[PDB]
Amino acid sequence: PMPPSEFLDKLMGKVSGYDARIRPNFKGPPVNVTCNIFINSFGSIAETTMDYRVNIFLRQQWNDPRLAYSEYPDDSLDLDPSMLDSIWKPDLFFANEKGANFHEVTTDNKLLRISKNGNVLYSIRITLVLACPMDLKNFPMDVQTCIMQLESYGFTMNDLIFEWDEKGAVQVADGLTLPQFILKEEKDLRYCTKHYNTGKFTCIEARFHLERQMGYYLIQMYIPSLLIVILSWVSFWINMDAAPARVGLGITTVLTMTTQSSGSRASLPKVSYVKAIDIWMAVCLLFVFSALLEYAAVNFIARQHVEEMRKLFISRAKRIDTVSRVAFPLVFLIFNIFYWITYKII
Amino acid sequence: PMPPSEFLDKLMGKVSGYDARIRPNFKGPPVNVTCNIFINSFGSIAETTMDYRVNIFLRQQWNDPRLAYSEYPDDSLDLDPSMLDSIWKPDLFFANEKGANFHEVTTDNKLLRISKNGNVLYSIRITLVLACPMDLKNFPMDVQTCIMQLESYGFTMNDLIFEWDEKGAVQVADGLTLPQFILKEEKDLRYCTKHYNTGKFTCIEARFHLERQMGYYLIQMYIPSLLIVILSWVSFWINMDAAPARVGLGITTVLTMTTQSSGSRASLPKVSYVKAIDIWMAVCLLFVFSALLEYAAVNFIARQHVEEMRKLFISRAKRIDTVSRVAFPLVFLIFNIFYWITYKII
Amino acid sequence: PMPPSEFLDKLMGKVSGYDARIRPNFKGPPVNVTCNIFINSFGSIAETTMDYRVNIFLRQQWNDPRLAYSEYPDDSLDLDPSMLDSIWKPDLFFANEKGANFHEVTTDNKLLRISKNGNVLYSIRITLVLACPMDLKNFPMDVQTCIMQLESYGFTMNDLIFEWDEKGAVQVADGLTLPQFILKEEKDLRYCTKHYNTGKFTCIEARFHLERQMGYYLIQMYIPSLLIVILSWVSFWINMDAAPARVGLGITTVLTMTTQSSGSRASLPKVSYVKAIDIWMAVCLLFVFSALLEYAAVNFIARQHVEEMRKLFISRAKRIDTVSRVAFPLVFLIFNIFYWITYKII
Amino acid sequence: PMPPSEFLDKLMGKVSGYDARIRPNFKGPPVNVTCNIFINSFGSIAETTMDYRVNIFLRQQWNDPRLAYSEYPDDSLDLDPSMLDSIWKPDLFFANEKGANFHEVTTDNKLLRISKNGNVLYSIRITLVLACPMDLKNFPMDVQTCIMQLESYGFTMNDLIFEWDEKGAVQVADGLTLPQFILKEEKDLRYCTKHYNTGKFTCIEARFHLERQMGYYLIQMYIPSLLIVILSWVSFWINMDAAPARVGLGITTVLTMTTQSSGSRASLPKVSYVKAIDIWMAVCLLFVFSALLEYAAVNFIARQHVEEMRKLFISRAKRIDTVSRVAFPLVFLIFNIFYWITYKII
Amino acid sequence: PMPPSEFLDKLMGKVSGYDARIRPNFKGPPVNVTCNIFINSFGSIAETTMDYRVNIFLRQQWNDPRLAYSEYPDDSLDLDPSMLDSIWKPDLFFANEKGANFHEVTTDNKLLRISKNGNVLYSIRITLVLACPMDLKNFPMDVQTCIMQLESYGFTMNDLIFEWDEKGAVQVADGLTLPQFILKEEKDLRYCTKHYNTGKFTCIEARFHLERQMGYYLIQMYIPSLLIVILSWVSFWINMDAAPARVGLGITTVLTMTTQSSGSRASLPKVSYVKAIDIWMAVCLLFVFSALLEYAAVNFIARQHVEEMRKLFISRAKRIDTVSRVAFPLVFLIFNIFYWITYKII
Ligand SMILES: *[C@@H]1O[C@H](CO)[C@@H](O[C@@H]2O[C@H](CO)[C@@H](O[C@@H]3O[C@H](CO)[C@@H](O)[C@H](O)[C@@H]3O)[C@H](O)[C@H]2NC(C)=O)[C@H](O)[C@H]1NC(C)=O
Ligand SMILES: *[C@@H]1O[C@H](CO)[C@@H](O[C@@H]2O[C@H](CO)[C@@H](O[C@@H]3O[C@H](CO)[C@@H](O)[C@H](O)[C@@H]3O)[C@H](O)[C@H]2NC(C)=O)[C@H](O)[C@H]1NC(C)=O
Ligand SMILES: *[C@@H]1O[C@H](CO)[C@@H](O[C@@H]2O[C@H](CO)[C@@H](O[C@@H]3O[C@H](CO)[C@@H](O)[C@H](O)[C@@H]3O)[C@H](O)[C@H]2NC(C)=O)[C@H](O)[C@H]1NC(C)=O
Ligand SMILES: *[C@@H]1O[C@H](CO)[C@@H](O[C@@H]2O[C@H](CO)[C@@H](O[C@@H]3O[C@H](CO)[C@@H](O)[C@H](O)[C@@H]3O)[C@H](O)[C@H]2NC(C)=O)[C@H](O)[C@H]1NC(C)=O
Ligand SMILES: *[C@@H]1O[C@H](CO)[C@@H](O[C@@H]2O[C@H](CO)[C@@H](O[C@@H]3O[C@H](CO)[C@@H](O)[C@H](O)[C@@H]3O)[C@H](O)[C@H]2NC(C)=O)[C@H](O)[C@H]1NC(C)=O
Repeated sequence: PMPPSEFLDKLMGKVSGYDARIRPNFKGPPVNVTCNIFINSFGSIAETTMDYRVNIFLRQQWNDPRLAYSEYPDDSLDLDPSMLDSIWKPDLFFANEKGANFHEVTTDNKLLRISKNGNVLYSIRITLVLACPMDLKNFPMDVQTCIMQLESYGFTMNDLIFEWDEKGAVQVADGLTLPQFILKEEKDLRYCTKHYNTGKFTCIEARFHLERQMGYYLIQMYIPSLLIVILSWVSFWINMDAAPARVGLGITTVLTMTTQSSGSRASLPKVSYVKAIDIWMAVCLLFVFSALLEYAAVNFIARQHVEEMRKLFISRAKRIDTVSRVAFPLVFLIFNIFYWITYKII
Repeated sequence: PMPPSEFLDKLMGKVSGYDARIRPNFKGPPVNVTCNIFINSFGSIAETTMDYRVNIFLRQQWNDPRLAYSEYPDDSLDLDPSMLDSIWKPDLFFANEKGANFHEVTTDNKLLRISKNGNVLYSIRITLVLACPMDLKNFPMDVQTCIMQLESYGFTMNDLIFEWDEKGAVQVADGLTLPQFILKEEKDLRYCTKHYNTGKFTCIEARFHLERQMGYYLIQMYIPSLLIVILSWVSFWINMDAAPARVGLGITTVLTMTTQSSGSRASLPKVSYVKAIDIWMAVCLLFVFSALLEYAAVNFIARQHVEEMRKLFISRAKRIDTVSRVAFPLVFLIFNIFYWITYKII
Repeated sequence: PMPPSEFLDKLMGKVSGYDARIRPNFKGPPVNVTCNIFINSFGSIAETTMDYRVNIFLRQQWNDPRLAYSEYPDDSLDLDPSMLDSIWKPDLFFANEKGANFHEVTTDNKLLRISKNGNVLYSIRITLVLACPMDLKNFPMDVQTCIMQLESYGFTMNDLIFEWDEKGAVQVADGLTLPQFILKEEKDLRYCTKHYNTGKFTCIEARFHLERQMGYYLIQMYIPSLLIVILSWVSFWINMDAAPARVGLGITTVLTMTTQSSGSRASLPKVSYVKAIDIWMAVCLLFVFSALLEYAAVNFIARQHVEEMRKLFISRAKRIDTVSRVAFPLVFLIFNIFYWITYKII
Repeated sequence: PMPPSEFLDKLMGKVSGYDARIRPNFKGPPVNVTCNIFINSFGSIAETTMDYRVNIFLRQQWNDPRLAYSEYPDDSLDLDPSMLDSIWKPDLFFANEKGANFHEVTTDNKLLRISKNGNVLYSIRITLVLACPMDLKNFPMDVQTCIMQLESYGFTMNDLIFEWDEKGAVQVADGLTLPQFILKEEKDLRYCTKHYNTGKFTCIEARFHLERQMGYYLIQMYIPSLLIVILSWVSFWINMDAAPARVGLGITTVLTMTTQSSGSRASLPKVSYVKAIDIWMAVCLLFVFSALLEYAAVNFIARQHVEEMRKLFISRAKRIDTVSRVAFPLVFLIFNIFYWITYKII
Repeated sequence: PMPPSEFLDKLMGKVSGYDARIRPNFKGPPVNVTCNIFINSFGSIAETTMDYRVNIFLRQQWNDPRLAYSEYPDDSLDLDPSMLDSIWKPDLFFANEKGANFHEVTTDNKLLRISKNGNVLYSIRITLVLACPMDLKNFPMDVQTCIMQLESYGFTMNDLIFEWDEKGAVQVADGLTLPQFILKEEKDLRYCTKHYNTGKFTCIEARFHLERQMGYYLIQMYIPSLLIVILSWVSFWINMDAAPARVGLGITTVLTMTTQSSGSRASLPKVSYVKAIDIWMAVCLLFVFSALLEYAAVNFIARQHVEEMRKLFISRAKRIDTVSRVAFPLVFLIFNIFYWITYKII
């Protein structure tokens, strides 16, 4: 018989009247495109720009009655992408592209196959840099929902309807891990149908839930801030009433708590609200600032001067150095109970 | 009847004499293009480069009498962007482009429709990186007006006239938020008509007012600078006349006020003038520098030595340590009144 | 006779029926493409992005019976890449591209030659930025296996089969060195055959083992952390019972151990687990934190006060200053034995 | 009559013999192209790369006798840039391009008009990243002359001659300001005619003088270096002969003078010579290093020990503490006179 | 006579049989291409990536007997680059491209001219980012030889032979200076002929010797490290036996020697070996670490306690403070002799 590209040239080129500019089912029902993606790569989830780079295989399936061949014996006629500008294709785009490209190495990475009843599979490889707003109210313990939405640009709802398929509409690669987050297996598949003054346009989207990994900030942020709070508690044991060394232990633990507070937001967006790492690095700034403020209470009370009055202010200098020695591991530990149970209920 | 692209091929291609190089209403009135944009994304407003990245849907509407079909029954003939190089289009550009691109993922993201009387809607998706000059005289409390202006390049005022439409000429996406600024709902829509030695060229523009979010600099810049000013006031309570510890408390609070002053302009343009964060981080540098300068007044007066003269310089060492203990929370708090009321009237 | 391009124009163009869209051995056995690469450049192995940039010469060899010329006297007809869009080529791609490009300087850097029996060599120059997951559990002493895999996109296993050849399927350039790693000469050449809902697709890959160079982190990370642990041991010799100087030697060696701990992960991914440089910079943080905690045991015991009791607490102040003077070079050196022998067995 | 593009198609296309490959005035005088630019944007003047990004409207005017229409009634036939590859255009380039691009948003931003005698105006919008060598001998007080030069590539002096016009050959936009520099209104317009082994080629250029804004480095560099020099002068008033506090005031003001010296060249090229900020941050490093060296003269002389000899070394400890208290605001202020008057004569 | 492009159209297009796919001197001697470059710009020599960006005019000269016109009166027929895809051109590439581009501003920056005997000059402007391995064993005093090599891709030695010409095969622009290096005038011009399993391919290259400028690291690295070594020598004059101030002068000069050591490799590749700035910043780390280790010898010997024994340990506390006061400017200055004479012989 005929070779299939030449068999398909008479199905398209100038003898069958196939016009690649005019959609199937024209002057009738709209085209029902059913979509599913395959995430090869995921990640580089920046928060300064609030975006993430995904790498998908975008599969699209629609029906074209004009491509319904009826006397070739096989079931799937493929097509190399040189003659892929000769069929109708849906004008899908992404509402939050922020730059995206195809992949054109050794061949344009595209796929086409045409079934006997005109079912057209069409798979392209796309790298997207998708925008998602970061809600950083509880910053190391937040579940980010970053989405991607697939709209139509030139055709309204009575021309082209996007759907997800029901056979697992978002697949994910086999060992797809992330350095900072983990990807949850529940992916919401819902509609996002838009409206403009141009009209209404179809839209489908897929939410991706991105639970963080708390195990990094529990090494850089929370534990070296925990040691400086213990370091200020050395000053209650130093020289048993007062010293010039307790000043320098009260100065320095405020410095590398302030510098570490400024280093807790080194590569973050400049959000207006106050977040979970901002109410840990500022309350523990208060425990190391009150330790030198504790010494200013000792060095002013104990340096005051009958024969009875000598032992009355040193006894007010030991009680301030044996209550504050135990009350600071009481106020700090009850904050430690209040901080993490609040961010487990949330 | 005819399919619409084939119906439009005889309206354009070589049988109707439609030349895509020659504007409508030729040798007559100029073409009245009416424009409106739709901001999908906004932000990444850098100040080192003084620019911002917007993502718009640029809609244009003009009238073409040559496209006035009169016997097709519908009201809107669309066109896929393959045959969009076959009509006349206005040569709109942006006077402050600084790099811009189209969006060509899965289809060139363009729109066309032609009404019965020749009204042509034309919508393209553009990512712009628009230049705006930053007036940073009062830096965390400024209202930036960053603009975008839409000129004509090859055609003068007697050939092509840009207008905004009256039905909401700048729309904004639904939940369009910003990390650092907030976008005000009042957008000025005015003319910017240019003049060269080539002639005069039409221009329309849209001002965008960008009020900041003070809630970030009120966490990193103003509060850790507030604590160091309190930290120098510890030195008035330390050892009740003088100490070697009051030197190290007078040295160190100048260091991490100077280092924090140099860190208050880490990612800013190198402007010549003096700004609001520069008159807070330098006046509070003076409160922590005068505290060690207060100790140089104590340690020189009190270390001077009849039997009357012993109690005359210690009484000049307590008065300097009980006036300065209260006058510094008087001079600093009256600066705190003077600083923020000045930047609320402005 | 004929010039070879004109001799090949009648072998391809419209007189021989050679269709560049239809694979050889059609309706028969699949095409057996045999591949081998030549690594010109290698490196820029980033860990923030977890990728690496390679520069290869991708050679492909398949058989085309339609190109079997039989009366030209030579053995290898080449072809400049202008008429290289006129033959069939396999649609090889890389499953972890993350951006890649050709090289088109002074000529498209491509090669073609056609043997007498239709054997087609095809060599192109590609720059790849290949993704590989970093397993950083033992960070300066890990052997990274970063791969690259060569799939087919549009053709299944019954259409196109990739193979490596047996004559050294991965060559490497002559003096190809790396700044941070070294490349091992054993390269695994195995199959990675994929499966989708589209079907199954061929895949071959090549593992690259990248042993690090420990000699850099043995200069910046481990030795300046070794000196601060020695620096805290000065405090056992300072003023022979206690001093205000031993406080400042116990404060400061915790600071530049904490700051150096935060600088041990300056340009690394934010992984959740705990790595080899994280259990060196935190255990040696404990040796410099226990030195000031040793002084808090001295300054509280020795400052307590019959005539017998005066020499009983100073003898408990020398024993704590002659056991701890030797036990800390015992506990630290047995950790030094335990740390490096663990990472030589692994 | 005829529409003008169709009137110009018979002036160019295959009936008039107009060849777009062969210059006007051929086998005669060379083509006299007269140029003028319009700077829309200017800036991002980096010094690490030693370049600057300009955005110009490059206007070119030459004479083509083959385009001299003689029976159309108007005076200026324009042309949309689709048929702009059909006329002769000069092969102007920039000798210091370092990357440059056109602007192709919504239309290729080009202009053409043809007068009745064949005068051809041609305006394109270009973004350039032009290289200029930075002479940083006196770094905050230098006048940089960064140039741009417009050569011919394929045609020698007997084929194509570039000129500036006399009606303001370099215009500048209306409110074109800069963050770091200011642009002087005097722009030199001179020749730069090149010579190779290929021959000699025409060249015109325009110098741009870029005076800096001293008001930034007078806030970050010179004033916080001025305060540390005052901070070392506290040590002459501290404890009136000697102290352990004067050591820590002599140590620390060398540290944050050295760290501030290393931060005075954070984002600069690594030039070999010594610049104006390098002889301020090193001489003021000597005033804070001699202050601790002053204490080493006090603490060695005054700690030496008949009944006459007790008051003879303390009188050599007050004279060294009342000469050096006044001589350092004498040597530093005469350096302050010598530093700025030297950089006002230059 | 004929216009030259039309005179050259009959020399190339379909009447002379000139095939642009088939090299000159076919079935005979190979094509002898003679090359020479002209370096316009040079620099941005990064060491993290180990590459450098050059901007060349690549001239190529070969002989084509098919272009030997014999009845046109002139000597050099040029050609605008529109019809430059119509001649044979050599497939030169660079073996270490790492990304490169042409320059296509206002015209494709290309040149062609054809002499009467068929000599073809061909000059293109290229920006290269060429890879070179950095040998940083003696880092501020090394002579880097960074190369560039010009290979053939599709043609072997019996088809196409590259040569340098003898009339100055590498020219350099007039005032081509560098910020960090200087370019030596001796440039080696030698062969680099490659061999693969494809065959052997021609190659020519040009070594560029890049001597550094020592005058930058002699300001940031060596002199502020020289002052800290002098700063530790203050401690021998402080309080004449021992002090708590000599501890803080022995602590701090180890800190900002360690921090300055970590800042001596801020923007360098992470090489395994030990370099010249690594044996200066570590030996001078030993002079400031032995100064506090000198105090631990004083404070333990001098604090030991008959009537004879009182003056026997203070005399062992002055001898350790008058030998070490002079021996450290003896051991450091003999290292200063040993360090720089070693790196002048090399
Ligand atoms: C593409 O998908 C759309 C929506 O899934 C399909 O439209 C639906 O088509 C059915 C079949 O005719 C319609 O059912 C009809 O409903 C009318 C009452 O409205 C009833 O009188 C008829 O007997 C029949 O049951 C259905 O209303 C319609 N829905 C919408 C929202 O338009 C469309 O047919 C699909 N196209 C193709 C080619 O499969
Ligand atoms: C495009 O917009 C321009 C400006 O909006 C329109 O130009 C205006 O056209 C009107 C209609 O002819 C002109 O009014 C006339 O004014 C003259 C006096 O100048 C009067 O004698 C006539 O009876 C008539 O009322 C108006 O002057 C003119 N304005 C300008 C600035 O040119 C133009 O018509 C629009 N084009 C289309 C196709 O709608
Ligand atoms: C491309 O490579 C594939 C796999 O290497 C080749 O397929 C193999 O072809 C041989 C030759 O016919 C097959 O052997 C046959 O096996 C059947 C039993 O299945 C036996 O009855 C026959 O007598 C014969 O020995 C072999 O099964 C087949 N293997 C597979 C997996 O398909 C193919 O021939 C190669 N194509 C070319 C053009 O070289
Ligand atoms: C393009 O510009 C060049 C230079 O501005 C023009 O060349 C100049 O043309 C004039 C007019 O013929 C020449 O003057 C002649 O000088 C000779 C002596 O050399 C004298 O005998 C004649 O009577 C006449 O005055 C002039 O020398 C020549 N200059 C150069 C450097 O070539 C050229 O004409 C311009 N082309 C056009 C089309 O305007
Ligand atoms: C391109 O350059 C190559 C090498 O420079 C030229 O090849 C050389 O051509 C000469 C001229 O025929 C050869 O000399 C001959 O040597 C044989 C012995 O081998 C001798 O019997 C002859 O009498 C004659 O002297 C020379 O061997 C040959 N060298 C190589 C390496 O092939 C070639 O001719 C040049 N092509 C053109 C068009 O100039």
